[PDB]
Amino acid sequence: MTFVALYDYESRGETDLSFKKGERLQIVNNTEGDWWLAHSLTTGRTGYIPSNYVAPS
Amino acid sequence: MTFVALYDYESRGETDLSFKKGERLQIVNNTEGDWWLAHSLTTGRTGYIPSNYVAPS
Repeated sequence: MTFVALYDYESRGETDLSFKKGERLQIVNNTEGDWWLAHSLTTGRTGYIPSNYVAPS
Repeated sequence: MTFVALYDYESRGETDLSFKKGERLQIVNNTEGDWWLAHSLTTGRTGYIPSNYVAPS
């Protein structure tokens, strides 16, 4: 649904959205789902992941 | 907590994590929070946003 920006955010990459405080933002339905910052116990690498790609142990 | 990868994912950017099916992933506590794909009604731009930066209308 509709949300409002509480703070300014400047994009740090290619896919993230820059926005100013007060902007009206609308959540897009995405197949990937919410993105989580995750650490791999298998490889030791760390980064953002799509939540729909994983499941609890 | 601990999660397992259901599918392979190849990183498309600089900050996302590549992982193979079966890897054990651990969610990192992040100040930014979950990242959502959002569309701005103010600017018309669209991209990923940190959920902790916004609030419901």
